[PDB]
Amino acid sequence: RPIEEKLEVIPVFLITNYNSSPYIFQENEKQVCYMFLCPYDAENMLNDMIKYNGMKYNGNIKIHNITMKKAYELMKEFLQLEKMQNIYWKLISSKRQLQNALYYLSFTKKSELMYPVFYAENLYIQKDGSNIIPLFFDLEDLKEAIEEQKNKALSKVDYKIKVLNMVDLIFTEDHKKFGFVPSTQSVKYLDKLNIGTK
Repeated sequence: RPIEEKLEVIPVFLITNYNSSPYIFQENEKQVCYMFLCPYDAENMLNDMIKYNGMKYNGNIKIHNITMKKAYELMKEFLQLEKMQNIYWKLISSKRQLQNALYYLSFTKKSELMYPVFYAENLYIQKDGSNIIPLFFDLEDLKEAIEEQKNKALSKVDYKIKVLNMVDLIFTEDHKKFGFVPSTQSVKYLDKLNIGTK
């Protein structure tokens, strides 16, 4: 499976009108749209829009879901048209996970903290058909997978939790050894968007 397919299972959230078109904001001096890896960060921005401009936004905004695949196609397609006005698609990591990740970075190592994903040293999962290392967007999902492993271990094992930059993983000379595990909350949230439609 290509990486474009590995990113497909990762939900991304935008705030849109009812036609599902994103709201553009002027970030001196480009046209910027916001894409959230965490749906509650998106809900927060929607809430701020209602709060500070209810006249313009009430009854006219919703959360819309795409995937990291589509999001990658967007960020990438941007750099191209840039050579040959254009919207800058800004990806926003989970606010809560960025905080969680700081713990695992040293003072000067946390400077470049970008798009955190978490993994454990001695933890694996079986993909098709070999075994790979699980890469979690949510720390709490990782810790949950560790406890499942320890509760059934035959030996005492250390699970050194480490943080990686999701971006660097896209371009590894060999990422076949990794599997992405989306935030279980992000995925669960997709049920709300589609169960809460007309």
